[PDB]
Amino acid sequence: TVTYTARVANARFGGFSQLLLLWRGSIYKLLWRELLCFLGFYMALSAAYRFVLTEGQKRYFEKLVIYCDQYASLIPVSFVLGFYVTLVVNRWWSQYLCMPLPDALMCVVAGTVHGRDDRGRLYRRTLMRYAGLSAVLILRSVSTAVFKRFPTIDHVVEAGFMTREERKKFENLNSSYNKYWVPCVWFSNLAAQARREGRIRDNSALKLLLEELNVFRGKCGMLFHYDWISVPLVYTQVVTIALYSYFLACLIGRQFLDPAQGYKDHDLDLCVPIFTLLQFFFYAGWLKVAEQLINPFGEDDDDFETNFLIDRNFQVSMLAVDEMYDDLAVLEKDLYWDAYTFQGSTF
Amino acid sequence: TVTYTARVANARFGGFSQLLLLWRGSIYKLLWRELLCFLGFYMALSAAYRFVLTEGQKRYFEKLVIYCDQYASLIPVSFVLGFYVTLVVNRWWSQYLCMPLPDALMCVVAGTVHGRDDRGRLYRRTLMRYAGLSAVLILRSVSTAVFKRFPTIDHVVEAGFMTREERKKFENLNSSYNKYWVPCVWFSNLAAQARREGRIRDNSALKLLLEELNVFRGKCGMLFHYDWISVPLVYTQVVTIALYSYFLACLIGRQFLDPAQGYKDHDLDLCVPIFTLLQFFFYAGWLKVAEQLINPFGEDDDDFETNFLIDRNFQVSMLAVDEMYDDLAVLEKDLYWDAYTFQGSTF
Amino acid sequence: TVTYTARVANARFGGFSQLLLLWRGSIYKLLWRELLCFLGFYMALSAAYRFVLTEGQKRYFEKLVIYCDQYASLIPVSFVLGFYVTLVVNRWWSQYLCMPLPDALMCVVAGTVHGRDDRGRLYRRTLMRYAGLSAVLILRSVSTAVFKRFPTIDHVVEAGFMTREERKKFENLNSSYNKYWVPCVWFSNLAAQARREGRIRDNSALKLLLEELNVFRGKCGMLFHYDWISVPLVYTQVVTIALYSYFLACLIGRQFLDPAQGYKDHDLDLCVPIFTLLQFFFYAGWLKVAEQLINPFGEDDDDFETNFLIDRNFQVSMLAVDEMYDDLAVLEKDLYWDAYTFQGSTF
Amino acid sequence: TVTYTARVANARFGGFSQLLLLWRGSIYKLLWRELLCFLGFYMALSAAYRFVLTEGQKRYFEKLVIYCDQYASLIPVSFVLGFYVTLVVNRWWSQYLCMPLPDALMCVVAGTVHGRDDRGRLYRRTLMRYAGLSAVLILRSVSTAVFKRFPTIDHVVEAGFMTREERKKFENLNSSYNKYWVPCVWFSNLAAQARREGRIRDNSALKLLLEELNVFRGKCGMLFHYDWISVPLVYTQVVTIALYSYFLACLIGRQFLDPAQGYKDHDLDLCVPIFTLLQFFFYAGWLKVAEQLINPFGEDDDDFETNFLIDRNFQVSMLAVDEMYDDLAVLEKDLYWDAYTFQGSTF
Amino acid sequence: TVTYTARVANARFGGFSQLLLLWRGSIYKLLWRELLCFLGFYMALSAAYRFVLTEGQKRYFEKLVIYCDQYASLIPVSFVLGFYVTLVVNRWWSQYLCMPLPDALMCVVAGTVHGRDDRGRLYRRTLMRYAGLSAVLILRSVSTAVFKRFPTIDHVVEAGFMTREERKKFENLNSSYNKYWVPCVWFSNLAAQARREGRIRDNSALKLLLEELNVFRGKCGMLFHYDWISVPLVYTQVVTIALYSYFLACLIGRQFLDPAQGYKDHDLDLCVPIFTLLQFFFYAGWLKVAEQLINPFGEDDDDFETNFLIDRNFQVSMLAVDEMYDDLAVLEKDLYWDAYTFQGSTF
Ligand SMILES: [Ca+2]
Ligand SMILES: [Ca+2]
Ligand SMILES: [Ca+2]
Ligand SMILES: [Ca+2]
Ligand SMILES: [Ca+2]
Repeated sequence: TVTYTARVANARFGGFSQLLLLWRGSIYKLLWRELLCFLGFYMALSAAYRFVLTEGQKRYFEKLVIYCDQYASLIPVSFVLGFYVTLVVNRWWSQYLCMPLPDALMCVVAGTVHGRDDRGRLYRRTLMRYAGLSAVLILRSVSTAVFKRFPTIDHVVEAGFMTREERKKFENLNSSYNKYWVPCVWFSNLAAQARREGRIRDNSALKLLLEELNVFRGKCGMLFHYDWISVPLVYTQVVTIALYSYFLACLIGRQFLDPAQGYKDHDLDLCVPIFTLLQFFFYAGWLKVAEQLINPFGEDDDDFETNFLIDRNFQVSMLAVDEMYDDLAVLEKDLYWDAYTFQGSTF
Repeated sequence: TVTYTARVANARFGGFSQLLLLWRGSIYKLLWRELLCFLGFYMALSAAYRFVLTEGQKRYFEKLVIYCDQYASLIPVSFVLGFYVTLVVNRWWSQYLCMPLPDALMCVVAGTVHGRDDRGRLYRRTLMRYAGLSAVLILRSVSTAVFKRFPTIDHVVEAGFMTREERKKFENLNSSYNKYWVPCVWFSNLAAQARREGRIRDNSALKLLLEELNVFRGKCGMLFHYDWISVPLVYTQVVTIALYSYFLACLIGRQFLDPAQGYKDHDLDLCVPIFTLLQFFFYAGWLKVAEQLINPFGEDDDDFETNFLIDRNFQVSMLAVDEMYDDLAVLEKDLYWDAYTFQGSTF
Repeated sequence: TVTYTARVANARFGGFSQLLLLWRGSIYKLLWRELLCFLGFYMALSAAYRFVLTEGQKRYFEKLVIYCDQYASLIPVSFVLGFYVTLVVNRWWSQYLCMPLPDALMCVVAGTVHGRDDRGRLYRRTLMRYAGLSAVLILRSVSTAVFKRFPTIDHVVEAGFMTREERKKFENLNSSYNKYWVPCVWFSNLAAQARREGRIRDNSALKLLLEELNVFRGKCGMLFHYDWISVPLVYTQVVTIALYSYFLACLIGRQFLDPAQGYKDHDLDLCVPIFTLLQFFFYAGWLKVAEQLINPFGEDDDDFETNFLIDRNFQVSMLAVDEMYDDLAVLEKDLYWDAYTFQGSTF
Repeated sequence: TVTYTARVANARFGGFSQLLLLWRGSIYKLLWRELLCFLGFYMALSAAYRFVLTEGQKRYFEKLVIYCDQYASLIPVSFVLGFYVTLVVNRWWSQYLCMPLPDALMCVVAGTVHGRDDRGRLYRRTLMRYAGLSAVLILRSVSTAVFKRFPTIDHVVEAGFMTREERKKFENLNSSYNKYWVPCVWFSNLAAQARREGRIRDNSALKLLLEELNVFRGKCGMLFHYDWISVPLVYTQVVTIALYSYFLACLIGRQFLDPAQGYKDHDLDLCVPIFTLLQFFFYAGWLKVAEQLINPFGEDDDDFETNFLIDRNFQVSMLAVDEMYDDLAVLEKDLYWDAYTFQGSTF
Repeated sequence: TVTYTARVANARFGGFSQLLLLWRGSIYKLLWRELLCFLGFYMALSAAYRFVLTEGQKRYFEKLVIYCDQYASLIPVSFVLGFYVTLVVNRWWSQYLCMPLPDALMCVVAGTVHGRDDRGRLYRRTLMRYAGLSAVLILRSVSTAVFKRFPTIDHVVEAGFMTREERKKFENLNSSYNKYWVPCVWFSNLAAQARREGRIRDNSALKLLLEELNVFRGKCGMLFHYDWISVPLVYTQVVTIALYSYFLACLIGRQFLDPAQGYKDHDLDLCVPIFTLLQFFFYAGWLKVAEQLINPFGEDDDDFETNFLIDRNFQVSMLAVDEMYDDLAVLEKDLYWDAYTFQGSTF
């Protein structure tokens, strides 16, 4: 994730110009290889046309260039690319909203799971750790960065997310399917045990805990669903072929022809297809942004900071339910007890 | 479902190029017959024009080719196809989200339906099986793959989803309408019996069970609604006719005319309508993706793995509420009891 | 509603071709009169131009035809029609989702309203009948088919949805506004009476009943709101005028001119405006689909089966809360008590 | 609001033609002045060109007309207008859904706030009146029609929505911000008093009342938010300037030039720019529909019937919670106690 | 925020014309510098072409102008800008809906946290202040205006949102991540203390408080998420480059060429590219509106009134839960105890 929200807080004269000088998370970083390859093939064709081909071969090549320039428009590149990129961007923001956060659960656990003794601390810390462990299991399932951090369950145990007893129980469970849900069932069992023990003082508090756990588990499941149900491979194939075929057609049809031949709209030889290069930049860049966003759990610059989120979620959850439990400042009268650096349209 | 999420985790130089070599779930698999038929009709017309027709018939055919090339644009193929495909894709993802999953219910049942004895196991297993049975009944109603797996209720009974006593009760119910809802009413009755028996310890836990059951039943009902209320047949007819009429017009108007006649934009005979074939590829491919996605419960490669989901849901539900009930590891102090391989914009 | 979900489960070679032979719910059924009228006016103009007008009148008519062909593009038909049809289709699916279904309520009532005696049966049947009666009142308010079935409240009483005592109470209520909500208030009162009587065993069950009743009543209200707040009449007028004006312009500008006059793009007289007819087919068909979908509660083929839904909802509700109450098969150990015909991306 | 849902229930031969004869809520009513002004300026320019200007001034004017006709396309009128109108229409339907309705609250109050005595009637009537008063305060804040009906709080007191004691409390509250929320806080306090008094029999019923009150208050707040956060003024300015500049360009570039000069596409003088007038009709009409819908709380024909809704909501709420409380017909066996004028795809 | 809802309540003859005279929140204010710079570069190029370049250099410049005019269309400016602006506007309204409001919480607190004594006042005021403090912490994290108002936590303490004891607890918490959530955990702890003390009278009221707190905290978290996950920098770079490259191309290709050279569509020298300036106005204005809306928490005229909202929320919350607690007017019979200045389609 490359944040630039601060840089664009106010609409200024050089508003988006200053963002063109960024390299991390940039279009240039994602596209310089493809742009160089396109320019290389174009210059190879241009050198062949200018120096290698005979006069008759040049006339045939010019006829082919005009044909491919005219009929390259029949490729619905804008049509297919717009649809695909809209679908990918919607999925991208939806997938970010699907990452499970323990904030709701840590508020509820701090409010509902009671006891200053070691057992109360154990209950609160274990509930938040089960939530974190479910998040880690699904994230290492769906995120290449989290997988590289946790390539085995041994790594997850060594990171403190899973104990060795919990590891024995987890691997002893006979299932061929993804086990990210297992800590959520542990959470439900532990919440029921805590309520039966009296650590949870009422049935409504237990109901709230289970509702927030189900929201968290739904988010983990939704991450699994987005990972499994890819954007239909046929859409990806079609848009990739559309871009490739259109730009091979442009490699042919955007060549500068000899202005001595008096071909219409062919009288200025600039030797470098500046607009064709800009059109490639924009269209191939759009597809590269979809390429980068299609799996936002990879290791691209604008991919989600999944490992940062794991560390932040674990630290904040443990702070919220252990350090901060029943740790209020004494109720003190505020500044305005005895009270800087629009009403409506029809009034 | 053909997953390729891993292959596109990072935006790489050969980003989407390597996905063009896939055959399962590909555009080539869905479109090679239609592409061959279009090319066959085009080559039949081309052979007739080149070898069969007389000179006067050739001049008339060339006038007709230019007319059909000019006025084939009056068919709003892009207009109708874009609308249709957007509607189908929205319905497709909505329909995937509508498939009932027992994860919420199995978390709640593991947390709320109590007893290590045989009767507690029976209650939890039976509640999850009623949920699974409702899912199976609606899925065999809406999915051709699940129907082929369960062509009779006898098959469902033999698969263990329905008992023989439950089969007698189910067929003895006098209703001409789809009975997928019957196990949900069984679930409500059984949850009430469990609460009255004391297996469910509080009224709030029963309320949570009934709320999650209603979410599950709503998902089953929504699957029935999507199966019943098709994309309006008039849209499907209109887009099919648009594609067919446009490409028959192109079969006429994209023919290569004799360059000796000096027709404008007709001076290069390539004998194979490469761009017209690419345009057919993209437009007919878009319609074929809508064709494949319009009923995502068929047996296409990118159709949902409904039978896999049935097996996974049943196995995971039975694991969650029977093997995993009250089966926590002893509460153990974690690694950070005494504590790898952004703050904001305005700071 | 014309369902064809089964016919398109798999993407086949003749995928959407076989749906072009359907007549019920077809574009041909909605559009053959308009297509015939357009063709009749076109042939009247063509016959006048070919046989009636003098040479000077023919030259003036040809100038007018070229003018109207050129400047008919200034009508934003695609612009206005796309916006309108998207709005109508969104409203159409939203309106289908707004039809009240008693499935949630019948699950809750079967789970919560207790007693095998006649009084328990009366309570459950009466609650589901109040829900059904609210649905019938709003549906006869908004649906022409349901109104034809229930043109008076006498018809509703004779159908068993309302008793005669309830009819006296209903007509004795002094209100000039639609009374579809009245049975929902009866439902709330009856649920409170049932809870006070002990038929509902707990306050949380009563709360769940009232929440599901409010969901049902919200759906009835939303149906009233969609019926009242039409698609803005100005949009309907604008799109109707756009289609009509554009196709009158085409009636003028698509005429085949005498090829002897050597007008550019006028040298092939086909005597039948095949593409213009296809363009009319697609554009007028799009507007006709919006026409049919704009009120999905009429008697069009693809309009909702409101009377079928009323009968199904009543029968299934009465089955669920009367026949099926506390009527479980004895808890029996399933087949897998002692256990046919993907893990993640990063693994 | 101009309802025409009934007129379009069935897709008929003269489907949308009969709606073109409506004047109330019509495009003609909103656009006849602008259309007359555009036609007046066009005819002034036409008369100047035909009668006033000299030959050289005519040649210069013809060059300018051709220039402005060619380059008027550079104005993205379709681009900006489509975006703006989609945003306005989405906000319009969202704003209609945001109008608070007391139906949920009146169902809950009839079910939960008990007592046939005068005090129970007072509690139910006062709770529904607080809801109605919050609706009236925000509506007179946001709606010009409701403001004209209630230009002072004295008017609201005289209408029975606020008592004089409540008026003293309301004006004695020291706040510079909109006080529409005040009756909602009164509602919360009164609901707590009713529960403490035993009129509300359980804590879950009080929780349901407060949840429905918060839904109602959220709707009032959302109306305030939509009134405050206008569609960004820069969008409105940009689209207004786009329409105005484009049609001034058309006032220049759509002039009929002397056909004797042999200008291409200028050989038929119709003296009335029929298509240009139709294009103005459609584009300016689209902007006028956005103009009318942008504040749907004004006094346009298709603006919401806010005063009708206030009267209906008050009357129906008072009927529901006072006349209809505990006023059921005796539980009577229905017609089908001893039982007119699709199963699935894969079956 | 520049509200103009009142000015457009009714669709009037001069409907949007009168909004073109506004300067605050206007397109002119955001765009006059860019428009002046574009016009300056254009006039520099025009002066060079008219006075400086030789005849041969003029002929080459004219060839380049025609080339750049023809092929500037290959830049998908409309394509990329439409996508970007739609994404930004959706995020903009979503971000406005994500600003936490204490209205739900103040209704619940006034209804549920009891006691007229000093301790009850302290509990209610402290709960609302914790909510306000969470809002302030996240807003100074995400909003430049709120940061300028609260550049240190010392400023927040001096404003009365945080006490000094709470400041000691807040800074003593060991966390490297944003601490906006801390007051929400304080809220959960304080609500639990209030329920345990008997100030909250029932467990369902505590559950409602925690649910509304979690809604509030979710809104604060969502503000953090929108601030962190910017619109992908690659989209911003691509659209900025598209606008810049297209308008540099227009700086070249929109130059008025010497009409003596008889270049087609170059025969009228207006010396000022009025349409090109209008096209720049619209396209650059669209991008400037996205620039202004992309971070709606800056100090632009149409940016959200975050400091006004902070002051309003604090004042209204303190009014609602302190002044207005248990402060009803005596239950009085309303005006219509003994009862001005549509039924349905199918009736
Ligand atoms: Ca990625
Ligand atoms: Ca399929
Ligand atoms: Ca209809
Ligand atoms: Ca209005
Ligand atoms: Ca800003």
